[PDB]
Amino acid sequence: MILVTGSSGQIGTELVPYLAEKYGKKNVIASDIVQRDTGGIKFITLDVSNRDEIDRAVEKYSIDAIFHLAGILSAKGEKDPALAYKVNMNGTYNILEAAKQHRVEKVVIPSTIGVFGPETPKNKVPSITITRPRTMYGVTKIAAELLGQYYYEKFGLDVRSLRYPGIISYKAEPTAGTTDYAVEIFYYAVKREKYKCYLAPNRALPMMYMPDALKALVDLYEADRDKLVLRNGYNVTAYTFTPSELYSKIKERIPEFEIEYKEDFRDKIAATWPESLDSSEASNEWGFSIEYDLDRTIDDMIDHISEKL
Amino acid sequence: MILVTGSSGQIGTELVPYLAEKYGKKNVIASDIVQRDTGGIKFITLDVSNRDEIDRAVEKYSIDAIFHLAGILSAKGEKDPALAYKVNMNGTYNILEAAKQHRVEKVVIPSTIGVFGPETPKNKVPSITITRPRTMYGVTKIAAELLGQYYYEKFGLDVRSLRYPGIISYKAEPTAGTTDYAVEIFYYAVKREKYKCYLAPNRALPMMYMPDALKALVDLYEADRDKLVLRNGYNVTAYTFTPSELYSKIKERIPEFEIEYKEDFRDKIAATWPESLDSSEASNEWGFSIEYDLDRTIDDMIDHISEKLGIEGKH
Ligand SMILES: NC(=O)c1ccc[n+]([C@@H]2O[C@H](COP(=O)([O-])OP(=O)(O)OC[C@H]3O[C@@H](n4cnc5c(N)ncnc54)[C@H](O)[C@@H]3O)[C@@H](O)[C@H]2O)c1
Ligand SMILES: NC(=O)c1ccc[n+]([C@@H]2O[C@H](COP(=O)([O-])OP(=O)(O)OC[C@H]3O[C@@H](n4cnc5c(N)ncnc54)[C@H](O)[C@@H]3O)[C@@H](O)[C@H]2O)c1
Repeated sequence: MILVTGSSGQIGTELVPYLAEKYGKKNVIASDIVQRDTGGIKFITLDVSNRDEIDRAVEKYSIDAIFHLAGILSAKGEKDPALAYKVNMNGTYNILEAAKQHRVEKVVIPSTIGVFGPETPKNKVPSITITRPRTMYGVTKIAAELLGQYYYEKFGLDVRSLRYPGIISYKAEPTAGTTDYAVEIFYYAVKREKYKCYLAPNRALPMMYMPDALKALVDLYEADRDKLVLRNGYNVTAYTFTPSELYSKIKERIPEFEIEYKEDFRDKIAATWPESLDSSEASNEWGFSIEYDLDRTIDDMIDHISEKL
Repeated sequence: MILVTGSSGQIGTELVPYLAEKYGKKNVIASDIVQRDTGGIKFITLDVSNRDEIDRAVEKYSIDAIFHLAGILSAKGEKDPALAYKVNMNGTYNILEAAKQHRVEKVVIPSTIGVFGPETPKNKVPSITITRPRTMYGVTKIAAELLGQYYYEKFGLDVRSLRYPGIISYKAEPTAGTTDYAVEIFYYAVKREKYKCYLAPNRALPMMYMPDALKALVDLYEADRDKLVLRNGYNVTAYTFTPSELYSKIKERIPEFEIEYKEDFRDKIAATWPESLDSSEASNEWGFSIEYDLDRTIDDMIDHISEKLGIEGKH
């Protein structure tokens, strides 16, 4: 059975039914400290910073695999680093130990471009590169990638991870995250309202659409245990763009749309990250691939965001 | 007022007296969960995994600086990673938060070449490079560097760190660690006994002599803030050699001594580390320098170890 922690997040919201559709409705169990509609799929409240709660859940549902999504993101982490550290650091440690302790075949941890810092090359950055994160979030994530690879090499625990860039999606509502401007913008656009962007006009960052984000995670998860070499830290991306670019492209569809720039601390966060990633390793080892280019995600988002507003 | 954490270790047993001679026994507080003779300097029992204990020591002694040495090393860390994670990771976070919450001006953390991994270049590795450690010890240490750099950037807490290579010394004795063979070999050499080395004969590693290791840590502590651009993660070294090489050089002084190689898990650890480091950033940003080259250290070690084992009466 599959346990998904932090199932109520941007990813978890869609990953759950995605998994249910592919593996069976009662072979998946959603969990978080905040509950949301799981379309019938079994849900349980689980605090990842409490080792006891994790063990008991693994016990009762005979957990076979774990998609560990619980954690605090970059923006919220800078507003409350003590919290980011507690849930991210203590949290992923607890799950690793709980997984190693019991009979857990696999554990997938989504990593982030946040593991990068200002010394990291800005373009075509490969998976093996400099990793000196400047945010509490990025520190806890690089720690996660290393802890996972260590548990694998040391105890054989099959933990894998890929680094997601900014993710565009419509099912889950934005949460003021560093890269969330790429989602908030569509909401203002469909309402033909002026949007106040918090990242610089030319703040280039790698991004991808949720559909490809989901497939990438499951493909990583379905990869043969003995065919993965990098295993942890796979750079994954679909395209790179600036807020200014996304704006103009959306304007081509909704010309009335207006935008203004009022950057804050989140732009300082984004400035420490690379603009584009090289994902050859993910494609070479487990065939990672994108089927939604920018044009396709823009139209798709407008379509979905308008229909639900 | 300086508080040294993990004072009973290789670095600690010699750093305390060093610090005391530089700033006065009265301005130095040694601490550890294991007490050892400190020679006059005040010693207190302090478990860094207990945030409360740290706050109390900092409060009572009005601590202005912390040399945070407490931790579980590479070898011991692999036999008990859970213990390593708890002491090194949460112990370092505890120190940083406690330093920040209180009024500690500086915190100095000794890191290690252990932060590097297979993907790290093997020769003349610069400070900013690939860091994919393959030991629990190394992961907790790179995390410490990052947490330390974060505490500065986020809260303005003045935290600095350098990465030590293998440290050779005659006062503190090896503790079945990874680079301890470089000290152990001298005890066997002086006694004209066959030394069983646990690292492969061609296992090249960066090393340095204790006196230079101590001076480097204190030089970083006193460094001008204006020049500290890297701040955390300064590579530091003196020389690089393989066990067979150190053996031969020692043999030049004591020919009636030999060695055999029976590698264990520690050689597997060493194999994921680089052979030599580039310590330019440290020299440029805060003046790091070496006083003991390989020959001077071999000869000084033979000297001290010989009298330590009573081969040549203390006079
Ligand atoms: N947001 C991104 O752009 C991004 C990109 C790459 C990787 N990631 C990683 O993916 C994971 C989640 O991503 P997301 O986009 O769904 O973020 P999200 O903010 O949408 O969801 C995170 C979830 O963590 C939950 N959570 C917080 N504390 C918890 C606890 N103690 N126990 C259980 N759940 C807890 C939250 O309630 C939330 O549902 C994180 O671990 C993050 O590091 C995020
Ligand atoms: N030994 C080396 O060659 C070397 C090289 C580079 C960096 N370092 C770093 O220097 C520090 C100490 O080095 P060392 O050579 O003196 O190692 P050591 O093994 O000689 O000493 C480590 C000390 O940590 C203490 N300790 C363990 N848990 C503790 C706790 N919970 N609270 C307080 N103390 C605790 C031990 O009792 C011991 O005295 C470590 O942080 C290590 O990562 C060591």
